Amino acid sequence: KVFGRCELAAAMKRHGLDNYRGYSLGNWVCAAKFESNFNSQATNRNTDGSTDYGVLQINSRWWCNDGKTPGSRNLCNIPCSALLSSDITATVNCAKKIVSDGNGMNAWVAWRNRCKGTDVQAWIRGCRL
Repeated sequence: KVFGRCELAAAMKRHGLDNYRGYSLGNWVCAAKFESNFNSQATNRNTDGSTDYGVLQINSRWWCNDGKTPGSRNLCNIPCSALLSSDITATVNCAKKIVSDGNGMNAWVAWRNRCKGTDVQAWIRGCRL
């Protein structure tokens, strides 16, 4: 499903991403735009045989099990297919796990390049929230 900007922001808000760990809602929406263009079915195969899934392009090498990635790690304890749903529950629970573990949102390179240090309030402009 291709979410609309405000629709995804409202869904992420309902799931408690608003200022989770000090990362405002706009940071999350900005990240999703540049990672998947708000497309929940987005998948990106990598040379290492890993695939990035969903709105936040969560990698199968360490975060979810897709049955075809070397290493067999699944830190979020979910099948990668759960990240392709129009229901963002699993994506949010997993992203909260990622952001708590390493260099915050720096885990998303798209976020680092186009979001970090910029006025992200603009991402939730005109949204009822």
